[PDB]
Amino acid sequence: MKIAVDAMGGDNAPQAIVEGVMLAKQDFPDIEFQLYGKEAEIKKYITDEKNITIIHTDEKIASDDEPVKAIRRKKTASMVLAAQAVKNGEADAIFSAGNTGALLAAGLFIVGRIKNVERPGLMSTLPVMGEPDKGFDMLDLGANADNKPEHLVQYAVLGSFYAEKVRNVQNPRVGLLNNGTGSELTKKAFELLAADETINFVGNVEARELLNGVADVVVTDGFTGNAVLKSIEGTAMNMMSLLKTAILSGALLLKNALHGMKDEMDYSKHGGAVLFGLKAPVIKTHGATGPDAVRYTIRQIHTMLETQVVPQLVEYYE
Amino acid sequence: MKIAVDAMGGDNAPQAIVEGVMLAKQDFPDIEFQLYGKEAEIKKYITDEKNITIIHTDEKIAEPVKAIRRKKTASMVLAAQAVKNGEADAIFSAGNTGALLAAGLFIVGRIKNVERPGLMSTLPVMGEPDKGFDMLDLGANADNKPEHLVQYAVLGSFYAEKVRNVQNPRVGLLNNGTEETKGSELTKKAFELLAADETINFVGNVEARELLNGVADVVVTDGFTGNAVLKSIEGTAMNMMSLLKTAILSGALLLKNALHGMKDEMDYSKHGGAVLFGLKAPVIKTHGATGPDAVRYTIRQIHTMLETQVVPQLVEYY
Repeated sequence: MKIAVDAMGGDNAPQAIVEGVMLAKQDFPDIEFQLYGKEAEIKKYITDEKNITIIHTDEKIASDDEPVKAIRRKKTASMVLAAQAVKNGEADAIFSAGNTGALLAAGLFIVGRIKNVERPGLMSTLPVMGEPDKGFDMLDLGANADNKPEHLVQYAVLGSFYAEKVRNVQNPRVGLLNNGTGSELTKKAFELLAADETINFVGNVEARELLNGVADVVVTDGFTGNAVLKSIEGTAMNMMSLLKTAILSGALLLKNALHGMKDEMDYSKHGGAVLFGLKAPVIKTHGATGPDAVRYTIRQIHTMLETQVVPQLVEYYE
Repeated sequence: MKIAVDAMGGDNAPQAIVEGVMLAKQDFPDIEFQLYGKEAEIKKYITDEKNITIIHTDEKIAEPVKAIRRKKTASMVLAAQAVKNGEADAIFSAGNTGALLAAGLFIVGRIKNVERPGLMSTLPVMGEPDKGFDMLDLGANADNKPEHLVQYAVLGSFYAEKVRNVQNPRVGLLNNGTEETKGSELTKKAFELLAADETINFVGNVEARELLNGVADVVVTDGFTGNAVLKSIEGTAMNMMSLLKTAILSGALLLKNALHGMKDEMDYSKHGGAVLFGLKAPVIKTHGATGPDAVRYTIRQIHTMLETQVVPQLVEYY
């Protein structure tokens, strides 16, 4: 087991990335990590050198170079090197808390997509209210800005594989995000999904209930998925802000309420966003990650590697 | 000024609808109301008979379009028909959204040269109870063209400027990022069209995470995305509220004040119902769970639309 790590991506990188690896080393004593970045800045945070190699580079993907030209031209950016390592068979998986668009490009043009999957999907395990050991997979969360009916069908297939093999959800319920109990897209996707007996399709799901466990896998196009996810996050943060302001004004019940709301909404506990439908595990850790979300990303990677979920996808399609 | 009222639509109808009209008659003693529905039910809640006509029918809408061209006697259709016939200036209903959408489109009719009417609501801005932002389409349509979003920007600007007194209203395009480039096929072309239109204060791309924070006065989107965004916001807000409600019911006062303040920030029906906008007369959808308050705010909104002549100014424009 070997993981290539973009050490330079993230608001708190390289510190948060390295420290998150330090913690994950304790979870997983035999994983070897390759840390791609400027070694001087990385070394400052290394606490134990075992199963660590540093690959030095002074290049990193900028805020903001355009993603496909940066991937094709900045050949030594830390993220590019990490992805190339995976492509080469030098590593088994890559994660970055860096720019999402760049990682998508690296995923498409360096890691490669599984043949017969035209459009990989950005997928996260999201919150089920009251259920800390449950979640639901939703995709596409933003790999694509346009989708066709056939993409959403393969999202159901991809999402089900992950929910079942990685999260142990047997015969997972697949719902289609729609505008009632739809568009030309969702109309056609519904018909294809209802016709496939190998998918446990549960019909249309409503955005109002997404956080209440209506399906194990929710399928949508990348534009709607992006807008829904960020709508959920923006509303949650705005509700939490209201509490913070009252707290910053008996106060203990209110601090506990805020803490509990943060916990319910803390879905990076389940890992990062999988760029799923690619030839190896590639994860987008959220950009404001500290060490914990890095550590949860590595746990998710460990599970994907140990369950061989990507190689099974490959033999399924390829 | 005559308003046609669907007395039968809504959870709490007709109690809540007539109680709403009773209050509105005190705000506006010279508006005449026609209350469509069965009179034995309607009369029970009349508390002053001045300026109230009842049009009896025992039929009410339980398929939208089919049930509209068929049930010529249903309370909603009669009310919608009356404004068509020129017997009433405006119509509202707390009944089914689809049927009111059908009734608005097919009976009231669209302003000529507006392609698709857009469902529009003034939505919250955090910390600012005298401010809002108009968003459309929130679900009249499940598919849209780039040119429809240009119209939505104009319609929204007229409403924000003439009805809500917002000068030179900022128009934002809901998009998947801030860059011009950046977007689905629909939003790439809409961005270009909106930036060329000299009628509008186009402010560029707005992101869904920040919608509640006053980033624009008018936010423009397709009906599928707008429905998903709106319902995502509501579903998230209600879930946060449930977390507080469970804490309360288990310093308890600081919690119920927090819950109450949260409900107040999200209580956007105080600005009126959802406008079926781009139609030939004011037609508004009052929320299904309405009491007398949201009916009364609906009446105030139509009073303002009529007084400001917003529909006439949109005909002129087109």
